[PDB]
Amino acid sequence: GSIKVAVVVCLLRGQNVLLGRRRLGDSTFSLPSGHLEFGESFEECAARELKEETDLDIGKIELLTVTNNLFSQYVAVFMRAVLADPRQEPQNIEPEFCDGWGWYEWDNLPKPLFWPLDNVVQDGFNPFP
Ligand SMILES: CC(C)=CCC/C(C)=C/COP(=O)(O)OP(=O)(O)O
Repeated sequence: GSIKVAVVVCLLRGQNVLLGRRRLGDSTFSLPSGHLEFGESFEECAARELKEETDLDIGKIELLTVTNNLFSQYVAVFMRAVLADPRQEPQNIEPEFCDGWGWYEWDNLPKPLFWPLDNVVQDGFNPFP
């Protein structure tokens, strides 16, 4: 088995967080995520992932936590971020991997969540300052 590093992004706007419907974890709601590429910082990865998935330009990317996820095994580094221009909205650029993006309140997250995300929600994870 291989151990892989993913970066998972909590993109916040006000009291809302961006979630998408995955198309591993089919038809569950998840945060933007993807594989750290060699040479990247966590922050570069976060930005790249959001740009590839939604065309959104993010900033003020800050480390929150890290979790271990056995399935392969994923070490998932959770970052928070804001939009560089909060007037922008997500566009579903990769329909092969996602059915759509939306803004949700942490006190009313959609279900079902991708299980690695549910795991941290169960543990009291909250990305909002
Ligand atoms: C909070 C989360 C999601 C923790 C788990 C991290 C994880 C398995 C990401 C998968 O990356 P991906 O979106 O590129 O899918 P895949 O591994 O199938 O390529």
